[PDB]
Amino acid sequence: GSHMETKGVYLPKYSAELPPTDPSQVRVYNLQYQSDTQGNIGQVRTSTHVSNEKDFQKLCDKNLKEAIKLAAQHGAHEIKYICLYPEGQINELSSVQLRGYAFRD
Ligand SMILES: [Cl-]
Repeated sequence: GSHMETKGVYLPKYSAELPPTDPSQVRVYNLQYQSDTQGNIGQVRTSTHVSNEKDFQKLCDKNLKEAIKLAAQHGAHEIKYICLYPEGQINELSSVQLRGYAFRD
């Protein structure tokens, strides 16, 4: 599929800034349950337009790599994430999204 821009935002629970962490050492887990969010310091949300991509695992991975980088920039030691898709018809103007919760040890 063609390259498309992956946008990301970090949504902190609190105003204090934490020292950045090394993104390669962020621990990454699947977000499986509501209770998994307990204790998080904030959320990371990323998204990429679908365009002509047919491999949606690649779009989820693209979202995840940006989410890891962004969460690490804001001090995360761990993220728990899920990739999300439109409930309606997917087309080239659709977006694949990721919701991640960031944690500090
Ligand atoms: Cl990991």
